[PDB]
Amino acid sequence: VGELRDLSPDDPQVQKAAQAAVASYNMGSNSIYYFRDTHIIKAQSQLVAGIKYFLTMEMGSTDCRKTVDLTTCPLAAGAQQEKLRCDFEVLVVPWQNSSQLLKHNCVQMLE
Amino acid sequence: VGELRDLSPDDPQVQKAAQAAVASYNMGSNSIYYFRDTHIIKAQSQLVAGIKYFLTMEMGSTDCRKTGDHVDLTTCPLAAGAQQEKLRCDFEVLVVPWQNSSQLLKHNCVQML
Repeated sequence: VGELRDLSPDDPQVQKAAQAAVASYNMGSNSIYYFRDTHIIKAQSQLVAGIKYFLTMEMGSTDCRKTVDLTTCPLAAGAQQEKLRCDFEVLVVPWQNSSQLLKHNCVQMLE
Repeated sequence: VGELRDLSPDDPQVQKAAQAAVASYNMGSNSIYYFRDTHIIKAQSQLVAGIKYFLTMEMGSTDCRKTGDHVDLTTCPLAAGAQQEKLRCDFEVLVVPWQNSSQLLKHNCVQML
C-alpha cells in the first residue's frame, strides 16, 4: 500500500478498469436501462497488498429486524430459526478500517 | 498471490474477518432479521497483491434494457430526451494480475441535471 499515482484518462489499463466498473455497476443497478461511460474525469491508481480470507461458517437468524450490537440479539429458536452454511471471501488491507466482502455463497440446511 | 494456509477458527484475525463478513452480508441480505455467526468450520488465508484504480466518470443511460451478460455498450446509443439520465460516479476497482478479472469495491454515483 503506497500513495496513488495520477494517470492518464486514456491509459489502456485505466480504460480496462473503467469498463469493468461500468459492467459491475450495471449488474448491480436497479435501472432497467444499461448505462454507458461517456467521459472519464479523474483516474488514479494505488499499489495495494492485503490478506484474503476464505471462510466456511454456519449462521443463524436472530429475532432483531433491520430498521447495532449483534451479540445482544439472541438467535431464533427451533424450526423457526433458519441456519445457513456460507462460504465467504473477505479482503483486508492494512490501511483500511473496513474489510470487504467480495464473494459470498449461502445455502439453507435441513432440520 | 500465494497459497492459502489453513488457520485456527479461533485465530483473532479470523474472528475479526468473520465479524466483517457478517456485517457486510447483513447490509447486503434480503432478510428482515439480522444474522449472527455460530460455528466456524474452515478458515484459510491467502496473500494478495494488485492495483486499485480510482475513477471519477460520467455515465449516461442508453436505450438498451435488461429484458456475465453479452452487452456491447458501443452498440447501445445514449438516451435522448425523456429517457435521459446522467450520473457522476466515483469508482474504486481492484485488479490482481494473477486473476484475470477485476473487482468493483466501492462505488458512489450521483445524479446530474
